[PDB]
Amino acid sequence: ALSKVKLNDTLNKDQLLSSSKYTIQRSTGDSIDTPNYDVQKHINKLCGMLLITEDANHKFTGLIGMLYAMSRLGREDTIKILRDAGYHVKANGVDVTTHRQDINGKEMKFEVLTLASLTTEIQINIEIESRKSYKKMLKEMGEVAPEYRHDSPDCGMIILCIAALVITKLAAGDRSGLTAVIRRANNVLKNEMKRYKGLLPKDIANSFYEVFEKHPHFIDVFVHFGIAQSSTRGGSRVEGIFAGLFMNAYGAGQVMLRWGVLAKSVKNIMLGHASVQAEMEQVVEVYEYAQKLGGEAGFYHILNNPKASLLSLTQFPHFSSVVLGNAAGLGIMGEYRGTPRNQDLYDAAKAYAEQLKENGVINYSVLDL
Amino acid sequence: ALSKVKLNDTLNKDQLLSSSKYTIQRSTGDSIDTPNYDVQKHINKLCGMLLITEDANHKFTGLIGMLYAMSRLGREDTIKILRDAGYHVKANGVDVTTHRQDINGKEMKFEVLTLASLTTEIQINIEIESRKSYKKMLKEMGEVAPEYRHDSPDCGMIILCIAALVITKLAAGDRSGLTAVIRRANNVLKNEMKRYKGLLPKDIANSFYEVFEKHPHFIDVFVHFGIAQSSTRGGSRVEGIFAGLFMNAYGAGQVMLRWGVLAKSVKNIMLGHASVQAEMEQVVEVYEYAQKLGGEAGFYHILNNPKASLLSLTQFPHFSSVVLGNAAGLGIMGEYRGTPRNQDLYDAAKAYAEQLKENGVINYSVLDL
Amino acid sequence: ALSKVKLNDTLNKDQLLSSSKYTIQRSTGDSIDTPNYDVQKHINKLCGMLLITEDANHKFTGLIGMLYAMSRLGREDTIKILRDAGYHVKANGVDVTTHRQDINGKEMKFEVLTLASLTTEIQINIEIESRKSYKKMLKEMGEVAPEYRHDSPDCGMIILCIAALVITKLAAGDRSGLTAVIRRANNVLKNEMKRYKGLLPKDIANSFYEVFEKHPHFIDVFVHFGIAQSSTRGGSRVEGIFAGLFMNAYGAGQVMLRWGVLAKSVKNIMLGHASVQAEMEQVVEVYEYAQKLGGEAGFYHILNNPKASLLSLTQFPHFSSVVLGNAAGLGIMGEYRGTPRNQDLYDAAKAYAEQLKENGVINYSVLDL
Amino acid sequence: ALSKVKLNDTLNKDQLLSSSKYTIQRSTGDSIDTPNYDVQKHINKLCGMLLITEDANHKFTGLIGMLYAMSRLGREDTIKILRDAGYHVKANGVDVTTHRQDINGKEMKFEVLTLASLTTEIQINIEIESRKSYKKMLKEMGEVAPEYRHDSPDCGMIILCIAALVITKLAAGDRSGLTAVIRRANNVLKNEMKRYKGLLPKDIANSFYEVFEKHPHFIDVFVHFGIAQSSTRGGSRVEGIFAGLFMNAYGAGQVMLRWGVLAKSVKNIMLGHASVQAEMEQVVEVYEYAQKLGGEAGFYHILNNPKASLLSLTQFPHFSSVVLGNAAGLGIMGEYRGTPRNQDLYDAAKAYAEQLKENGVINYSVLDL
RNA sequence: CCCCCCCCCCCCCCCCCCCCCCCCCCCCCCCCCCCCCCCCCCCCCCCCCCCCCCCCCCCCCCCCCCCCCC
RNA sequence: CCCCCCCCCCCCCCCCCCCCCCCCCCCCCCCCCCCCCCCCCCCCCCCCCCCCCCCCCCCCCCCCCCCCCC
Repeated sequence: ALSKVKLNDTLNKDQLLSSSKYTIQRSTGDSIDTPNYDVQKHINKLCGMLLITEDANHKFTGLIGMLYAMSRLGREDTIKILRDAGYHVKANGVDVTTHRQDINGKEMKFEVLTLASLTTEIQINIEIESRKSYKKMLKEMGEVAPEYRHDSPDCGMIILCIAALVITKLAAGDRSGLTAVIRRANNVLKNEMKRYKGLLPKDIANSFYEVFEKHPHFIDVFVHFGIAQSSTRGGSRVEGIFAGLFMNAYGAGQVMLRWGVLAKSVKNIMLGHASVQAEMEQVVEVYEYAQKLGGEAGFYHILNNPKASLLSLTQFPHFSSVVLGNAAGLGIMGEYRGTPRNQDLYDAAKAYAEQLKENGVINYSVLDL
Repeated sequence: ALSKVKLNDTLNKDQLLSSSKYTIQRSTGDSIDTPNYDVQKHINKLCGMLLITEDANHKFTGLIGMLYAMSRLGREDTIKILRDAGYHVKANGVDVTTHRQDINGKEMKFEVLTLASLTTEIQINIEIESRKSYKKMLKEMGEVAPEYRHDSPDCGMIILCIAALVITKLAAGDRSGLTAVIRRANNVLKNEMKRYKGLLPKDIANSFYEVFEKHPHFIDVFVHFGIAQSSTRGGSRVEGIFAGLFMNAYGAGQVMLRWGVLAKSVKNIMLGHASVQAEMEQVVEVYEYAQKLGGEAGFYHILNNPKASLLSLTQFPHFSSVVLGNAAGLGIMGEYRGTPRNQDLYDAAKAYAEQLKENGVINYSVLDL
Repeated sequence: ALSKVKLNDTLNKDQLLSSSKYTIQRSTGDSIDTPNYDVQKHINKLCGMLLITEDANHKFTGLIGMLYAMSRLGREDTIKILRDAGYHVKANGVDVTTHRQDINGKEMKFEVLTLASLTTEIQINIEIESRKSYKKMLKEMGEVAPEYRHDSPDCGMIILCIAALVITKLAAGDRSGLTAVIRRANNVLKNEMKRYKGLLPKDIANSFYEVFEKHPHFIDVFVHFGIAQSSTRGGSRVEGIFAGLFMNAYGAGQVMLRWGVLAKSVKNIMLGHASVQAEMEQVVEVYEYAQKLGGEAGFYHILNNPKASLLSLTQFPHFSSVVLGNAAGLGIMGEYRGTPRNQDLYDAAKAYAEQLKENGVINYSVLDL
Repeated sequence: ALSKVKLNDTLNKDQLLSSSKYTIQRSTGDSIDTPNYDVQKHINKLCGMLLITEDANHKFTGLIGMLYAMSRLGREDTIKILRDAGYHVKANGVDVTTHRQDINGKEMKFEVLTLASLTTEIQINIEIESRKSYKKMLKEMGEVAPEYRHDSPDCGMIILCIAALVITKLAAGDRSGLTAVIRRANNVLKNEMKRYKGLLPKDIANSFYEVFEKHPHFIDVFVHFGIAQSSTRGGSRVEGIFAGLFMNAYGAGQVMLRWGVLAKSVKNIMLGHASVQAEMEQVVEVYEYAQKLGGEAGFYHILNNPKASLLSLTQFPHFSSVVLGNAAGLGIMGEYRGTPRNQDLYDAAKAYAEQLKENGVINYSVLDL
C-alpha cells in the first residue's frame, strides 16, 4: 500500500534527542556569585539607588538585576538551575560587609557586598551618585516621599521588567528590538519614568543585552526566575507588570506557527493548492510535535534550545509562503523581516486575505449547492 | 488534515506556570506583627473605640483592621499564609501590657499592645479621644446602651466590611472606586452609621487603600481571612454582611467573561459574524481554562496573580467588541471604562441588543421554515 | 414559508409577449422588388461583373446582394417572410428585358432587369466598367480562365459572405466592427481576393452596412435566407464558407451568457460571494429562459427582437462583474467595451482567474478534508 | 444553483437549422443531361473503350463516369435527387442515335448519344482510338479474351472505383490526396491495371477532381448513387470493391471524433487535466449531437453540408491538443496536417501515449490502494 | 501588560394525629408389576525419495535557525 | 381605496477541413439402437328434524343574524 510509504522525521529526531544516555557538562569560566535571601534587601537598595540617580551610569545594571533575580530565587535554587542546565559552576558566597573610606576629607560608612563580578568601588560610586542626586532633588522640591527613594520594594522589579522586555526581543538574534523595547518601556512604566530619575530604558536595555550576550547561562537563570515568579499566588502591581511582560516572550521565535493557525482560521483558499497539500502531512507532524512539547516549548528560541529547529515551518516553502501572504494581507505582518520563498503563493494568499475584508467570506456552493 | 493545525496556547502557558520546579521567596522588609487569639478582644476594643469617636482620626484604621483579621486567623495560620504566599517574614509576637502616664496631671492606667507598626502614643491617644467623645455623648443623651460602646463584638467586623468593599473595588488599579465604596457603605450599614459616631466610610476606605498599596502581602492575608471567615458554620448578622460584601469581590477584574456568557444567553446575532467565529476557538479555550481553574480564579485580579492575564478576552478584539456592544445595548454597562477595539461590531451588537427589548426575539424560520 | 416569496419576472414577461392576441403590421414605404428563380442567373452575372471590375464602385453592391439572396429564396418565400415579419409590402415583379443604346457611337445590346430600386443606367455602367476592365486584364495576361470571369456560380455568394461578416458585427449597434470585418475577409477569402479584382471588403461591407441601416426588413430577409441556405444538404465550398461565417453570428449580442457558462466551468470562487448568491435565483431564471427559447434566440439581437432585453445579464451587476472579471483574467475579453458595475468583484475575479493558470486549481480540502 | 448556468449551443444551432420554414432553390446554370436505364449499355461501352485504349486521353472520363452513375440511378431518381438537393435543373433527355462519317475515305457507322455536355466528335474519336489500339494489341498477341474488351459489364464500375477514391480524398479541400488516390488505386485494382491499357489512375483522378470542382451537384449525385449502390443485395466483385472504397469515405473530415474516442479507449491521463475537464461538457455535447445525427453525418464534409461545422472539435483547443498528442504518440497520425493549438498538452499526451507501449498500462492504486 | 460597571441577604403560612380489625377451622400415610448382564469378526506394517546449486556490498543532492505587534 | 424610486439593450475573438486503410481465404452432408398398448377391484343410497312464540309508537329545551377600521 502506498499509504505506508511515510517517515516521521520530526518525532524520530525528538526521540533521539530526548533519549540520550550521555550528558555534557559545560564550564562557565568565571565564578558565579550566588546571593541568598539574606542580601535581597541590599540588592534592592542598590537597584533603587541606581533608579533615583538622574543622568545615571547603567554600565552595571544588567549584572545587578541578575543578582537581584538570583537572590529572589535563592542560592539553593540558583545552584540547582545551573546544574540542571548542564554547567560547572564555582558557587561564590555573597555576604554583606562594611567598608570605610574618606571622601571630601570625611570618614564615611558604606555597607557593600562581596561580589567577585562587582567591585567595591563601583558600589561606593553608585551610592555617592545616588546620594548627591537625592540631595539636589530634595533641595529642588523640599520634601521627599516614599515614591522618590531607593527603599521602595519594587525598584529591582522595574529593572527586571526592562529585562523582561529585552528577553521578549532576544529571539531576533541581535539588538534590533531595542527600539521596540524602548517604545514598550515608555508605554508601560510611564508613571515610573516620571517617578524615577535614572529609569532610562535604553541604557538598562543595552546593559541587559550585553550581560545576556556575555553570559548565556544568565538567560537560563532569568527565564527560570521569570517562570518561578509567575508561579506565585500574588504580589504587587509591578510584579504583575513583570509577569505580563515576561509571558509576552512566550512563543518568541515561533510566530509562524501562530500565523499558520490564523491562516487556517480565516480559511485562506491557497491552503488548497497542490504543493501546500503535498506538505500538509509534515506540517501536521510539526504541529502535533509542538503540542506534545506543550508549555516548555514556548521558550526554546529564547534559551537557544537545540530542539528549536524542529519547530520550524520554513522547511515547507509553499505552506510558509501561504502563511506569510495571509499575514501580510490581514495587515498584521508589520516589519517581519522573514521573506517568502514562493513569491507566487505569497502574492495569491495576500490578495485573497485582502479581499477577505471587503468581500467578507466566500461560500462553497460551487460543487453541488 | 487542516483541522490539526492548532495550538492550545492558554493551556500550555498554564501548564508551564503550574509545573515550575523552582520557587522564589520575597522579603517583606519591615517585620510583620502576628497577633494570636489572645489579643482579639483588645484589638476589637481598639476598633470599637475608633468607631465611637466622633470627628475621628482614621489614619491607622487600616492597620488595626488588618491586625484584627490576623488575630482572628491566629498566629499559626497567619504565618502559614505568609509562607505559602512566598514571603520571608519576621514574625513579631504581640502581647498586651500596661503603660502608666500622667495626663491632666493625673496618674492613668492604660492597657496597650506591643505592636512594632503601631506605637503606644497612638493607642493612648485613640483611648483619650474615645473616652472624651463618650463623656460628651453620655452628657448629651444621659445613659448609654450596648449599641453605643466599644465593647460590642462586631466593631472590628464593621471596619472589615469597609475593607471588603475596598477589596471589591481594588481591581480597578487605583482609588477610582472610592465613590462606589462610599455609596455602598451608605446603603449597607446605615443603621451602624447611625449607631457609631466615627464610622466614616471615606476615611476608613482611604486608610485601607493606603495599607493595601504599601503592603501587598496584606491583600493576600485579607483575602484568605475572608475565605476562612466565609467558611464558618454561622455567625452574627454583621459577619453575614461581611461575607456578602466579600463574595461581591469574586470575579472582580473578569467582567468580560460574565458579559460574554450573557451575550451567549441573549443570543446576539453578531456572534455569527466571520471574525467572531474565527476567534471562537481560542475564546472557548479561555472559557474552558477558567472552568478548569474553578473557584480559586475568582480572586486572581485582586491578588495580582500572574496567571490573571490568561483569563483576558481583550486579546480577541472582535468577540470583545461584540460583548461590550451587547452589554451596552442591554443597559448594564454603566461607566465601564473599557473601550471596544472594533467600533463597527460594537455598534452593531449594541443596536441588536437594543431591539432585543422592543422586538422581543428573532426566530430563524429563514432557511427552511 | 419565506421560500414562496418569489416572482418569475422573466418568464411572465415572455408569456405576456408570446400570448398577444393583437398584431401590428408595418409599412415598408418604398416598394420591395421580389425577384424569382428566373433572374438568379442574371443577378449572379451582375455580381460577377462587379467582382471582376478593378477599382470598382460598390455603392450598389448591398442592394444587388440582397436581390441575389431574395432570388435564391424565391418570390413566394420572400413574400411570406415579409408578411411573417409583419410588413405591408408592395410586391414588385422583376423580369429581364433588353435595352439598346449607342456608346462610342456604336449600337449596343444590353440585357437588364426591371428593378425599381436599381435604375437601368447603373446596370449599364456596371457592364461597361466590367467589360473594359476585362479587356485590359485580358490584354495584360493574354488568356482568361473560368476563375477570372463573371460567369462563375459563386460570385454572388462571395458578396453574401461579406454580408455574413457584416451581420456578425451588426449587434455592436454601429459600424465599429468594420475593421474586424475587413480582417476576417482578408483571412478568409484570400484566394478570392487574388482571383477577383473588385473584391474590396471595405467597400462591400460599407454598402451592406448602409442597406441594413436604411431597410431593417432586409436584415430579416437576409437572416432567414442564411438559415434556409444553411439548411441545405450540401453545396460548393463558397457556400460552405458562407454557412460557417453566418453561424459565426449565432449568439451575437449575448456574449455574457457564454462567459457566465465559462466562469461556471473554470469554477471561479467569486461566484460564492454573498451578492452573487443573492442574484443566482434570477440568473438561473434567465438561463432557463434562454434554453426554453432555444435555437431561435441566437439571432434576437441581430434582428432587434423586442425580447432580446429579457436575455440580458447586466441587470445583475454583481454576477455580471464577476463574469467580466473571469473573462479578463483568462485573457479572452479582448476589446470588449462593456464595463463592470462592481469594480471590486471584477478585480477579485480577474485576479483569481489569473492565478488559475500559474496555480492550476484550488482544492476544497478546507472544511473536513 | 450554479449547475443550471449552462447553454446547449450545438443542439440549439442544429434545431435552428433543421426547423427552417423557408427553402432556397439554386440554379445549376448549364442543363443537366439525365440518362435513363436505356443507355446504360452504351455508356458502359464508352467506358470500356476508354479503358482498353492505351496512351489514352482521359479529359472527359469524369463526365462519362458521372453519366454512367446517373444512368444506373435512372432519370426519375436523378431528377428527384437534384430537386431534393435544392437545385433548378433543365432535365435533358439522352437517347442513342447513329452518325455517319467518312474517315480514311471510307463510310463508317457510329452509334452515339445526344449529350449536350459531350459532343459527337469526342465520342467518335474515343471509338477511333479504342478501335486502333484494339487492332494493334490484337496484332501483338493474336487473339483477345473477354478480359481485354469494352463489352465487360464492369468497365464503368472501375472508373467509378477511381471516383470513389477521389471522393474519399475530397474532404482535404484540394487535390492534395492525389498521391494517396494513385497509391490506393495501384494497391487495389492491380489485376485491372494489368488487364486494361488505359486504366491510368492519375488521369482519371484528375478528371474526377475537375468535374467535382466545376459541378458541385455531381458530388451530391455521386454520393447518393454510392449509397444506393451499397444498398443492393449483391453484385460482382468490382461492385464489391466500389462499395468497400466508397464506405472508406464515411467519416471523412471528422477524424478528430474517432481519435477522441481512441484517446478515451487508451485512457490517456491528460484527459484529466483542468482545462480538458472544463471543456468536457461541450465535448460530450458534440458527441451526443454526432450520435443523434447518426448515419447521414458521415458524408457532411464531402457534401459540404452547412452543419458540418457543428461537428468540429477544434473549438476546444485543450481537448483537441490532447487528442492529437495521443494520436501522434500511438504512431497513427501520419502526415495529418492539422496542428495543435496547445503545444504543452500535445507534448504531454504524446509522451504518455509513447510510454503506453513500453510501460504497458498504469494502475491507479494511488489514492486508497 | 492586565484591569476599569452595578450589586449585601432576608421578609408568607403552617404542629402532627383521630376509623375498623386477632388469627385459625376441610380431607388426606406411603407403597404394591415385570426384568441380571453378556454372546460376532478382527494384530499392525509393506512404495519411492538426502539436501543444495543464480546474482548481488552500501553510499553519493541541497540545507543552520531566527526576525512583527502586544 | 390603491399607488408613488431607479433603470433601454448591445459592444471581444473566431470559417471548416487535412492521416492510413477494400474485403475475403480452413475443415465439415446428415443419419444408424431398442420398443405397440392394455390386463385388478368396485353401483349409489339408508338417521333425526316444519317454522314460530317477549316487550315496545315517536316526540317534548333554548336560540334570528349582524354591528370596527381601511
